[PDB]
Amino acid sequence: NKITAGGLEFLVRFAAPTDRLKINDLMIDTARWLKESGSTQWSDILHGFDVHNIEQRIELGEVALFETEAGALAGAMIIRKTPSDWDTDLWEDLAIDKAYYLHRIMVSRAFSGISLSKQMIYFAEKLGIEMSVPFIRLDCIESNETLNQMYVRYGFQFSGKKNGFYLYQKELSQK
Repeated sequence: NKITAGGLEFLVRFAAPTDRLKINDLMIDTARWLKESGSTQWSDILHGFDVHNIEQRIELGEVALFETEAGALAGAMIIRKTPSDWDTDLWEDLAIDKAYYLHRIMVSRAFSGISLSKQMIYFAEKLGIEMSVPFIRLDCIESNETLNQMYVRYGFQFSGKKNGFYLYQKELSQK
């Protein structure tokens, strides 16, 4: 599992193969919405949404789904449990550390503005702790002020810059 956001309860589970078509609809709808919102960042044009490899994301346990009790999909999160080729290039000699890389947060507009993303990332933190992984990592386009502010507010440490991105990591305590 349970997470709470905005005083509301959600259930978290890893995606299964039968979730594919719904995730695929969610990524299509999120891409359309980003375009229409006029908030077009070159980083979204670079990264896209992982429609082409969704089956392997599901197989590897890299998709987390956040649902209401009635079964509405409130959010989905894409991670990488090992660095992608981009993560490895971006992070340079830090790429050899074990870390999870958060690639995409998707939140339903019905559930936007309750900081559901904070709890989605917290779930990744908990997973990394369970698995003895020392860091959660992500990158952010240098020009998105509000998103950069958000990551800092959520406790990520600024760790450098490359290719027009700022790099952030959160150390995960085994204490």
